[PDB]
Amino acid sequence: STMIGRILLTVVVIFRILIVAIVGETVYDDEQTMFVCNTLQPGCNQACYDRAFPISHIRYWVFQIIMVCTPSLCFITYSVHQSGISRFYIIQVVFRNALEIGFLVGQYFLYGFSVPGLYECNRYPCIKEVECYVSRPTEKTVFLVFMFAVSGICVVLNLAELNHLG
Amino acid sequence: STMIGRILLTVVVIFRILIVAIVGETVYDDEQTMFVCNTLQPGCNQACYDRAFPISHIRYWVFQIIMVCTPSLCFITYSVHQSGISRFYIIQVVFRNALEIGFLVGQYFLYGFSVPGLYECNRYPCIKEVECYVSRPTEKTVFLVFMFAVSGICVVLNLAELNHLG
Amino acid sequence: STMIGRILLTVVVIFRILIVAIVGETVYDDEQTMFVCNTLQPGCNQACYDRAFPISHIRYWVFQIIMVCTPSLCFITYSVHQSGISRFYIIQVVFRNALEIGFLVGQYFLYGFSVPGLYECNRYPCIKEVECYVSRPTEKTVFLVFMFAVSGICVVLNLAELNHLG
Amino acid sequence: STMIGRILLTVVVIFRILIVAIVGETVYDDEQTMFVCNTLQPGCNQACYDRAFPISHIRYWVFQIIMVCTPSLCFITYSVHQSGISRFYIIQVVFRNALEIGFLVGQYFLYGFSVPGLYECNRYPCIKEVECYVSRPTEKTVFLVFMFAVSGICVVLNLAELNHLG
Amino acid sequence: STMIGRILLTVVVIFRILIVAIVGETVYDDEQTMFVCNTLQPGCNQACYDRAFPISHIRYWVFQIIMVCTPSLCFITYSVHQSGISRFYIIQVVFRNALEIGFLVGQYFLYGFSVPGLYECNRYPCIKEVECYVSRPTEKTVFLVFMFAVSGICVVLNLAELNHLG
Amino acid sequence: STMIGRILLTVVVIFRILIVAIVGETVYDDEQTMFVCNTLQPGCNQACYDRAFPISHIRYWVFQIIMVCTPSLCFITYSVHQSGISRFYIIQVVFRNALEIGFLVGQYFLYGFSVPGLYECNRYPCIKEVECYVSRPTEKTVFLVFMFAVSGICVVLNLAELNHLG
Amino acid sequence: STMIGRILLTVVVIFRILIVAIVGETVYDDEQTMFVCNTLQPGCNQACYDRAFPISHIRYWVFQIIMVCTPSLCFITYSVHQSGISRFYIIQVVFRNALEIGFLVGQYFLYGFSVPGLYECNRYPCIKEVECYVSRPTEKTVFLVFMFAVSGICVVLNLAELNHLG
Amino acid sequence: STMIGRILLTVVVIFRILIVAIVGETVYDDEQTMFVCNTLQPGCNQACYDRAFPISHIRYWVFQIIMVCTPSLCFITYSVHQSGISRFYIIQVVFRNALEIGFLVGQYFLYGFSVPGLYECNRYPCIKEVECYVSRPTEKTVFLVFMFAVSGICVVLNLAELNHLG
Amino acid sequence: STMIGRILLTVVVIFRILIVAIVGETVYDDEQTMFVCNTLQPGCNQACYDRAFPISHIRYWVFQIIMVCTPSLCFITYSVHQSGISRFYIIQVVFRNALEIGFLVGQYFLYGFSVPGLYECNRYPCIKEVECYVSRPTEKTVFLVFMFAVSGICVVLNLAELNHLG
Amino acid sequence: STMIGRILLTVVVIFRILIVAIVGETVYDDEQTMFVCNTLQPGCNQACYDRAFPISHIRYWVFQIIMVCTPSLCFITYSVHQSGISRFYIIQVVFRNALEIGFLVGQYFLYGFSVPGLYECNRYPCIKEVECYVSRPTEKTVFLVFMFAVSGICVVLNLAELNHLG
Amino acid sequence: STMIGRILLTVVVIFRILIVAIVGETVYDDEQTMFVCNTLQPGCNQACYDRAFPISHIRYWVFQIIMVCTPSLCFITYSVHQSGISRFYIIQVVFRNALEIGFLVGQYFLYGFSVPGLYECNRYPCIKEVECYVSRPTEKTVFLVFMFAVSGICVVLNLAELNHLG
Amino acid sequence: STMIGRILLTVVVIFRILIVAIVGETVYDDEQTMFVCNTLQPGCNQACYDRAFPISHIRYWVFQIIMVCTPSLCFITYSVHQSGISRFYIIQVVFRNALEIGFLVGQYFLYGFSVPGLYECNRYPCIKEVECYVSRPTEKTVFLVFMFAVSGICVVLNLAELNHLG
Repeated sequence: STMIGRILLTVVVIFRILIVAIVGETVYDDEQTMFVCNTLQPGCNQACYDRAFPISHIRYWVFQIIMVCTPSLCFITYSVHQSGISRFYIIQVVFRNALEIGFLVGQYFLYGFSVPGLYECNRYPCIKEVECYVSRPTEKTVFLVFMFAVSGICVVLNLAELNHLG
Repeated sequence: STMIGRILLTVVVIFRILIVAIVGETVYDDEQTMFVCNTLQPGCNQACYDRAFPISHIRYWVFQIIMVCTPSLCFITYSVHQSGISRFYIIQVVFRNALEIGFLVGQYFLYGFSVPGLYECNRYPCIKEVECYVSRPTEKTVFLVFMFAVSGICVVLNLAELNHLG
Repeated sequence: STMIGRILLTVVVIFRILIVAIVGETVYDDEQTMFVCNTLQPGCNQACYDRAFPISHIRYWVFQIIMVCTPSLCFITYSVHQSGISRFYIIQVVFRNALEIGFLVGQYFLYGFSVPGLYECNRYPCIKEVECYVSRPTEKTVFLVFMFAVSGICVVLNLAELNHLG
Repeated sequence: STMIGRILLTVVVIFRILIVAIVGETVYDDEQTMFVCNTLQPGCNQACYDRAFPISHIRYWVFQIIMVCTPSLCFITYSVHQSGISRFYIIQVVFRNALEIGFLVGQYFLYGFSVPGLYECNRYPCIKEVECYVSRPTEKTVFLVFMFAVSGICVVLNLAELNHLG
Repeated sequence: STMIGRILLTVVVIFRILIVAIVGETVYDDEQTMFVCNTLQPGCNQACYDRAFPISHIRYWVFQIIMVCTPSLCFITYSVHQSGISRFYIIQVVFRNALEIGFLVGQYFLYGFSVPGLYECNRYPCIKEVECYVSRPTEKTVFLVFMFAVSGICVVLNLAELNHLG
Repeated sequence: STMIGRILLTVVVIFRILIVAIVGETVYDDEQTMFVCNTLQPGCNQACYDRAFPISHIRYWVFQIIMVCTPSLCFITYSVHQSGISRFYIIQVVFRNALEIGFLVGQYFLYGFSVPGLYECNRYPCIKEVECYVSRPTEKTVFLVFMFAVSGICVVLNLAELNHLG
Repeated sequence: STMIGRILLTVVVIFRILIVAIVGETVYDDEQTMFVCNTLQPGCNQACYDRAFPISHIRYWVFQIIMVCTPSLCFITYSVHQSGISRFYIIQVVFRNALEIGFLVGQYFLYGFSVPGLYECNRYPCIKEVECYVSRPTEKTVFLVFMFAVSGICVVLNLAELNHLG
Repeated sequence: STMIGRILLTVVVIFRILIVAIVGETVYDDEQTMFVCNTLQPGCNQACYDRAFPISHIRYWVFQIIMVCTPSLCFITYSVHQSGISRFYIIQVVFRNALEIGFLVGQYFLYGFSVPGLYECNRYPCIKEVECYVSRPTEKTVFLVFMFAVSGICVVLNLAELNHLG
Repeated sequence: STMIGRILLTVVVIFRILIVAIVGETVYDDEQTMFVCNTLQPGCNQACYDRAFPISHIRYWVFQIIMVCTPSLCFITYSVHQSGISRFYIIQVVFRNALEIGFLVGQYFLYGFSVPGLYECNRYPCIKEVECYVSRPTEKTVFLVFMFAVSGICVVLNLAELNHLG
Repeated sequence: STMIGRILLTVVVIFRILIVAIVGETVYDDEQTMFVCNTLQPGCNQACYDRAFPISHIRYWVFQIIMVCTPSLCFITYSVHQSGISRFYIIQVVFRNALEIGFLVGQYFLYGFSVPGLYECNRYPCIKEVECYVSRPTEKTVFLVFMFAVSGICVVLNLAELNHLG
Repeated sequence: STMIGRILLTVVVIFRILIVAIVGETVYDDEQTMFVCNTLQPGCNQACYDRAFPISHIRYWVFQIIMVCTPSLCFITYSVHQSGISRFYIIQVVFRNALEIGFLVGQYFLYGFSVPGLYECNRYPCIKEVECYVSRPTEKTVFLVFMFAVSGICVVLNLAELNHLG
Repeated sequence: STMIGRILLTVVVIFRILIVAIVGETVYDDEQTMFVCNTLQPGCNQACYDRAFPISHIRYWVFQIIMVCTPSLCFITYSVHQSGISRFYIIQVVFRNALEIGFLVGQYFLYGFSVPGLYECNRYPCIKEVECYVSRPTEKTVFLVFMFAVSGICVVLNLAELNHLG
């Protein structure tokens, strides 16, 4: 039971990297160029896009992926110099668990579970409240849900091993 | 008869990967930029494109290709650690069969066998029903039919071997 | 006489791959963006481009190149497993000959020997018949003629060897 | 305590390179194309963009990264020829410390800690003072703060080792 | 004297390949998008660009480079199978000489020694004669002259060796 | 003193190549698309851009970099065949010195030390004199000054070694 | 009672003529120029204006005014020639009564009692049903109601005198 | 019976003059400004308007009205000089009859009984056949029918008197 | 005191007629053509102009002027037929007083004492509330105040005479 | 025979005045606003309209009409002062004859007998020769022919009387 | 001396009326349509025109002309009823003097002696201060100066007569 | 000889009034709307039209006509009061002569003898010198020459009579 867990953790990590690297840069390419508002005022589209989408999903996901692979690099650099290893193993396991839970919680608090098609804006230089329209909302919602599911799997597996050793 | 089946399965898989990777990203590049509707209302083109094309074909095909190669990676990671293999072989064969049938069925239910040149839309902010026009419909239909045929071949071959061992 | 034929066949194949891979993606890049019709009707440019150019030349050529290299991959996979070879050699030679003749015949029936500068269109939503204008017609005609010549050479050489063994 | 410092310095350097190389070229891609001013005068957008953003962040960061890796290349070229090493080690450590402090100080004096959404311009050919509007200000502020933090960590670590040897 | 000639021929060939591959694709990128004519007639820009620039320089140069390297590939494939070589050497030298002289002569007859800034057009659908304007003419003339000079050097060197053996 | 000079020459050369290759292609990408003149005359923007910027900086720098590495390739090809070397060393040193001084002098005579924001034009089809406006002038001036400084360093170092041997 | 009726009839007639002649030509001046529909189809505004407003109010009112003054002109021309008058008086009274009742009934059946601000159209070349927008609807409704009231007064008065003589 | 005929002829003539003079100049005011065709070709609207409407209705009606009042002016000028009258009366009656029949016949042959909403055009510079759209067709048809009816009445009355005297 | 009152009443009436007739038609000529709102929605300008200005000032003033002159016309028609006059004088005086007070009260309730430069609109098809801008507001306010003053003078004078006779 | 000639001359003169005064100002109203040329050059429409139509027909006709009525005014002013008349009669007859022949000859030499629909122009600032398009050509030709006919009648009649007295 | 003064006063009054009535309505016709500001903000042209030109010159002049003719109408109405005249003459002279001095003083305080070509504006919705441009400034200044001169003459003459009687 | 001079003076005056009143208002109607300059700068068309045409011809001619009829009005008002006349006759003759010579001299100094088709402008806000284009130049030159000729005739005639009396 603890034997297969490692194998699947390695497989889940690689699957996630491949999905982000190959297709996600091209779902988000037209995000601001196809964002449009009903107005004749210069500068309102810029302000409303910035308030609706402060950090794009794809940037957050690349950052998370890189930061959850840092403990391994540290351990690798140490072992290369070596040429108390078990204590290092323990500590890096602890750190990886913490980092992945933090990133999942932050995703829920920043973005939620859906991307709507309409947005209501009241930022200067817009006069009163205006209505704006988003590009490709259904595809972006599907990507969000898939990523939450994969990261949950990873959290479960790492807790499994943490509680297995104790 | 069971000897050549493996050889051709390997060849079919590689052929499919090459076709998707080299040309498909560039048939679909202008999908929304050349989609147009007869209207003066801001935001109708966005809503109508999202309702006509919820998930693009090329995204679905990349995802399917990656997911049908996961059992092999698991088996490979196990065997590398090894340095009951036959039971693992049996189980992974079962899983691959199931995954490919699911993906083919889903394709039929999501997209059908053709891409029409006209689309009729009734989503807010469009006033009543409007008519919209698609880019490159004949080429997209040809790609759809070819992909269904290749995946059918793969399903047949894997069932062949499953029933051969029994 | 049969000695040099193999050497030149290998050279012809590589030459064709290089020409298609390095320059052809950029002759065809502006095909629809620089296609224009004399009209004020929304959707006519889309319909007329699709009827004039159903499958682009570059897509057809990539597909042909990949499909004529499949018998070699099958033979290679077999020989790797081996670690009646001559019968396999015979059969794959037969198949390659057939495939290349089919592709050349199809090219002649789909495209002909020239690309004209004007096109006459009568598809809905266009009112009666309209006149449209093509991008880079002379360069596209030159590419067509060159490709027919190379494929003819390959057909001749493979028949040479087929009749040599008998 | 001095053992782990080297390991983490190597890890920090690699992390910074990866973040700059993979995502930063695409946050800044639309910087001038989505910069807009309220005016009908030809040439004002150009003058105001140049005065607001003299050197782009991404250019400065690439330059800094390359220049802080020069002492290592010199030491490497010397040691390759060798096939007083400790004196060379001392001097290159001194130089790296100096270079990183200079670059951090310059960042603070050139850019500060935020990117505002509005800009006020009074350069010819603009008539009196005009108001202009920036693209993606919140994301650019986040990137600035992250980079200052990483470079601070590196400064601390290198001073640690400098004072350790003495 | 015959010793250094081979060394410099190899160097000239590599220099030419590098210049064409690294920069030439980006001098010619805006050739049709920045070509403009004084007219209100739909389709005249297309017809006039095609008549002024039938085959672009960069396409001709890539083709020439690939075709002058074919005799070497044939000789290489033969020698690999070998594992009358001197006769093959003689014949391939003859062929290379002929091919390079043909390509230089064709360049002179197709393009000349300059690219003008204005062009005068009388092709349907243009009414009578119209005036059109070219992008980046001085840079294109400089590239033309440089390429003629390099190819001349290569012709001289290969004739040198041909007459040396006799 | 002559020992370190070689090490630093190698380091300077590599630094220059990296700066040109990684960032310079993207400072100059919008050079003509963001060049604008105050006029209603077709063709004036084209003529004025060509007269203001005959050869772009980035093209000149790529060419210089490639040409200053040619003596090394010749020497390398000779030594490979070898498997009076010192005479070849002497001559190639002489040639490299000459080439780098020529390129620096030409830079000063072609471009100077600054790029202005305004340009005054009197070329046909422009009526009398018109005023035009440049993109990103401050960044381009900074790049110019940096490149002059690096090439000066290289000139000094090579003269050092030339006078050292004598 | 019959004495004042004639005086007021003369006054009502003159009041109506003055109102139509002085102001009504300028309420209706922008009727088609400010009529607008949500569409990109050429010719839909024309078809929809013609179907919504077949005969303009002001034309109908001018025609009615002229036709109800014809019996008087006939009687006047007769009496001028005279230089059974009572029989002519009787007959012309009968005719005037009939004409004014017909015109009032026709007004009710053609136009009703209000002019709405929105109009729904389904005439060729419009695709399906479209929405259009009217100019100055409230003012036009007020004018309609006033005119119905005045004509009713006139009908009552003329019947009064008809029944008075008997 | 012949007594009233003169009275009504005078009344019919005056009624016709009033209708043409007061309202008809403003039904036809936007005839060419609101005529539109589906095309991008300069000059097609002009050619198609001229072919659809060679002489406007209002011009023809003004001309007819003036020419049918010429015999009276001649008779008046004669009688003023007088200060065989019956012979002049006879001849002028004959001439008036002839003129009014000619004008009615010409109206039928030039215009017919309706004005359609669509027009089909094939005149240079239009490419093949194009579709054009007319302004206010229903109102123009109503005016046509009314004018034919009035002129018929006048013809009948004048023949009445001609046959009465004999 | 009662002698001059009649003289001034006649003078006030004539002054008012002249001011309305000569200049007011040209202050109001561009009322809707220069009314503008900040929106991209078709039909909002029409709806907002109709809600802000239901009946134009100039129409109301022409109507009032005509209706306050009706009692005089009735009295005149009676006296012409005459060829109890004092009772008719009494009654018409009463009616004129009433009519002028009603019109002044209505002006105050319909329009007030000022015309603002901004207007806030929330009528369909406008999305939420929009801001619109008026033409020539200061001149229109001046005209309003002047007209209220003149009508007040007339009211005072007519009451004077009414109370004088008693 | 000489009796009726005077009567008809008076009638012809009045007919001509009425036709010019009532309708001709409105055939020519859009002469320059609907004149269009195929070009993008500023100022070409102005130059080409001025060269095609130097003096408009309607101006020439008004001038002619006024100048042919001058002898009568002189005679009238003389006779009014009188309160050798026959000599004045003779001289004024001579002058009127001469003036009308001159004006008819000038019409033929200035305008001819038709107005074409196309015009070919080669005036600065137009580049080479351009094609332009005229408004309402058929109606203008009809007006020309009618006016020539009327003036011919007048010439004949005045010569009649001149030769009658002798 | 007092005899001619009356004659010239009558002549001056008539001259002024003719100049205002015949030409001034057409100098001012394009006042707002040719007023333009350098801005992209909706509503700024309206606000700036209203602040620069609160009451147009031509309106003020018509009003003044009508108000200075009121004393004469009162005197005329009195004298007509008459069918102490000298006292009425005295009083009306006093009133006319006062009215004309008031109007001249007001002109100086409202408009001054010139109309400039540029105007500087800072009214909402304009962002900060903007520059605007006026139509026909020189002609408007000439009209202003002429009108001041004429009114001064009238003031002088009326004071002359006032002091003459005493 | 002095008898006819008066008759012709009266005729010349009336002819001039008729020509100015009937046609000149419509040659000049599009003077600024069809004036165009080659520029993208806001406000340059306004400044250049004002500098090229400070006072329009038609305004100057109306003013001159009114001012040369003032002496007659004075004489008429005097003679009406009369109900030394010869002295008044003498003085008014003197004044008329002077006024007409002044107006002719001023015309020559203000306008000359031609109106050119091109105009060269250097007024702010135009950048350096720009080229502008005039409407209807040939017709305006013809009108100028005709008016100079008529006024010369009048000058000659009035001097004739002045010298006749002496």
